[PDB]
Amino acid sequence: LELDVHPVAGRIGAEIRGVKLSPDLDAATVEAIQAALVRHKVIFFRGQTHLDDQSQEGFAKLLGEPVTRYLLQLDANSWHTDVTFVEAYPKASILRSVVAPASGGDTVWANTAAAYQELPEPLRELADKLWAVHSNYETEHPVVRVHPISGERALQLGHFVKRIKGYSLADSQHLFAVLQGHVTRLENTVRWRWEAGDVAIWDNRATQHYAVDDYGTQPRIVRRVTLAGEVPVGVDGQLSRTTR
Amino acid sequence: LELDVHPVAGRIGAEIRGVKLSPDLDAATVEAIQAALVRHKVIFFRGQTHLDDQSQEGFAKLLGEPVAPVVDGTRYLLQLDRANSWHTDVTFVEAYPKASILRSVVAPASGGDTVWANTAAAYQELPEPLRELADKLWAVHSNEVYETEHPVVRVHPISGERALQLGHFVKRIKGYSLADSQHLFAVLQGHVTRLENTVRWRWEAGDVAIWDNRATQHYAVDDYGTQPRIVRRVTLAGEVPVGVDGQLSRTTRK
Amino acid sequence: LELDVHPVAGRIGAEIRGVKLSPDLDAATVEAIQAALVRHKVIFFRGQTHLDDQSQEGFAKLLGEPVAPVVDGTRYLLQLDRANSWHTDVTFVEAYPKASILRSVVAPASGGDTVWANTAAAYQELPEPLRELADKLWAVHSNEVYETEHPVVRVHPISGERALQLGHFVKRIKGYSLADSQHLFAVLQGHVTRLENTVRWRWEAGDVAIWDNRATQHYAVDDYGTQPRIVRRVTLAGEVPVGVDGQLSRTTRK
Amino acid sequence: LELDVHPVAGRIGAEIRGVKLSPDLDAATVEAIQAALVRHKVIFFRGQTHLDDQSQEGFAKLLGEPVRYLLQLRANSWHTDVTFVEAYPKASILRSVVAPASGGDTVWANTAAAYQELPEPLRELADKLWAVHSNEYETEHPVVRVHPISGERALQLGHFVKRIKGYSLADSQHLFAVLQGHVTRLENTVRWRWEAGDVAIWDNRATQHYAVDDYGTQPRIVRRVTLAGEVPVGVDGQLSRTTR
Repeated sequence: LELDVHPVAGRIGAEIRGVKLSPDLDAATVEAIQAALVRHKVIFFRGQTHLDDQSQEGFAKLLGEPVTRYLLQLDANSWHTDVTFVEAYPKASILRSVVAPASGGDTVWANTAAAYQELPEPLRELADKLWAVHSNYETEHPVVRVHPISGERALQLGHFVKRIKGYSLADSQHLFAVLQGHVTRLENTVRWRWEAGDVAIWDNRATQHYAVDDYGTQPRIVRRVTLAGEVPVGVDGQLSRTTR
Repeated sequence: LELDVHPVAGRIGAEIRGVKLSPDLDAATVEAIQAALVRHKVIFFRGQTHLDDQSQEGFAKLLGEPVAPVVDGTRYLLQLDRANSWHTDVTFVEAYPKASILRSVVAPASGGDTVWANTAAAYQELPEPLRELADKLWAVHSNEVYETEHPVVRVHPISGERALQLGHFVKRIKGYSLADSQHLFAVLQGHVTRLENTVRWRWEAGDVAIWDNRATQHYAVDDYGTQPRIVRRVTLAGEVPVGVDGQLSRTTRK
Repeated sequence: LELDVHPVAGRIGAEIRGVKLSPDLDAATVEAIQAALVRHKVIFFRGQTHLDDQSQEGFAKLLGEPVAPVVDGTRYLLQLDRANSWHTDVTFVEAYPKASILRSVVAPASGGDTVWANTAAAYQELPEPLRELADKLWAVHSNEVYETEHPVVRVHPISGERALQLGHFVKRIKGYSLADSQHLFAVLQGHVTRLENTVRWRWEAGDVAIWDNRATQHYAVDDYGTQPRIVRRVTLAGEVPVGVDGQLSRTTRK
Repeated sequence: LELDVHPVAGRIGAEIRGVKLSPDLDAATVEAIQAALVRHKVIFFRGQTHLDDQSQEGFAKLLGEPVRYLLQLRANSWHTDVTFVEAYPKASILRSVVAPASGGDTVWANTAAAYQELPEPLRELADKLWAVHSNEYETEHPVVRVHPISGERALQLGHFVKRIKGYSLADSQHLFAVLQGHVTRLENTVRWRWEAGDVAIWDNRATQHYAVDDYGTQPRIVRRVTLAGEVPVGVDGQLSRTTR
């Protein structure tokens, strides 16, 4: 099954046309959506005007287990992967624009698997050995996660990182600045300008995102379903572990 | 005259609809365009499929004086066929351009974007003591062989808005050690490129952008691989910058 | 009264010879020691082999009011037997110590040094616009619970010299993003620890140092492994810092 | 032969007593001086007031080949000597002729100890880095040199480094900042206060140094002989190479 997929930026993001999202999508459509999500890291559906609160939730249950029963309304300008201070953080979110500012209000995502790939090989080999502590709860995650479906390595960082384990504070900051800098390099990101009825889904195992705060008092209301994720595995097979 | 103007991001960038760019635009149109440009810092016109190389150049001349290997059949049009680094144009010279008019000829199907940053918004958001420090700094800008000394804060000649004048041609902040110069540059430049002070544009063939080089930096995203990307540009001559205390930039080397 | 004073480094530190420290020092001697301390920021007395726990404490009371597990047979003496990180003492509180008197009891045969930095010299060497910025900054100090807000520039209550108040208890500079706070800290702290503003002392048993905590930071070098190192300290109570515009530090969490 | 050696700081520097330096020192004394130099990285001889200019040079020829050879000497910046050339000096012999009454110190850092204290994943990365050194002559040196006598690995950095080969400018700055910051960590250094007639000898393969500029116009006069060094060898046995 080939969806009508239109890549947005060169290294991340794709709009999918010709699909009306709903709890009744057939199994091939869902699988092609999951494939497009792994490949493109964030995917977009425009004009989902029919998709009410109940129908977003039931569509979401097709893609994983949610963490109306699960639909949250949000009425975050710092780069982060979702809830990484816990051990088995979300694998994905499904996010629908309900009220969109006439100007401003964008969201940006970064492709943390492309960020990992572009490091020189000695620097990839360092990153493969690093562990960081993430805090709001404190959890230790490998800096490099091996994705459980695609096997792609991705950098696991963002603003919940409190420090890189086994380094002085100064060295931790330098190493984080280098690796996080590759994440948010413009070439690894896609920025989306929302219209009401847009839906984005991203793979939280291989992205970070950032909500641009440039819209002043213009109202902005989005509704989110989050899907439950797995314990990260590092390159040498070790798993993340909550410590506090 | 009120053009049909649609802001793109909340602090920079606006698309103008209903205007077919050409050498024959009337005075009110040209003046409303010049006003939108100062206000929004970079403006966009889509669907300019009629606008060829001669017509782009003639349109340009309505906005200022084009600056002199050019596209055949023109005197000022440059073709660009990579610049993924934030900068204001040609700031290693003293009176660097005030604007460019850039047309998309061939646009990658994915990738290829250009991002602009509002250096006036970036200056305004600094805490007061930091604005006061920025008001005093001078930097040396270089193409490395030209070196020019500009104030870090330029008072815009039309709007009087103050804007940070930094970007990749900055060689160092005059009067500081190297380490101090890098930290201070990193602070001020980081406000320029903060997402909130930027707009990103995804080009389609026939798009034209015009930006105020006195109050922006830009960056071309190199994420498109071997997909052909071809744009053509006319640059307009600008003035010698004036700093907050009235002093002027000055070239110091060749 | 002129003491036998011998500068150690160009910009900080002096050994004073011909003085046996004790609780019985006359007023002229004590006054000349206090002036030496203000002037040189840390002073050194070697060969104080007669100076035991009680007599260190009695000598200390001639300089100020010691601040309240102490060494047995004393009220205020603290034994240290590691802090290899630049700091001014106890700056997470409001009226932090003005001085410490530190005696070497057991000194490693190799390693074990202490280094002090002159934060008054560090302030004076900054370019004027940067001193003007520092004169306006405030920082939050924390023990990692007490949080206190101090001006970055303290006007010394005896000499009037301005000095940077920073070091490892700084949590952040008030009014700035985190990245900006980091850069600004790094610049100003970097002038503090520039080698030319420091003096390093290699201890022998019976050495005593006294330093002016209002105008220094210090760092104990941890290069001596398991060689025993034992020093004993009396700390003297300080005043509430006053900034350049006369405002006072203030505790904000206790 | 055991010389009378008194270590100065915990991890570098030793004063050697009871030796009058001259061109006539015997083979056992020379060899025990060479061994002390390798072990402690910089060594000091005080009270060498007999030692004039010709005598300094003749003493130096016992340690290696000078590059007729005494230079009279501001360099307040951390560096290893002449690293912009391929076979930079292995050592210098420096005598204080006039010494400021206060100020005028020199500091040395042990780049072998600085390498060893890095966490193992970071040593493994440093083992793979090359840097370009320039007198703006440009030479490419491994960031880690294997010492040709002791086999100790040492960081080869300092102010002559223009960039770390293969990295963007930002990454090069960060990685240099981490590795050079270990070099200049106080624990890895020794600061010497000079008296007229003091002689220092340092192993320029495993140190950097810095002349403190805190003495104003007090006259300071030092005289130096420099000894020829070998082409550096990296951990995988590759040799440095001049490129410009």
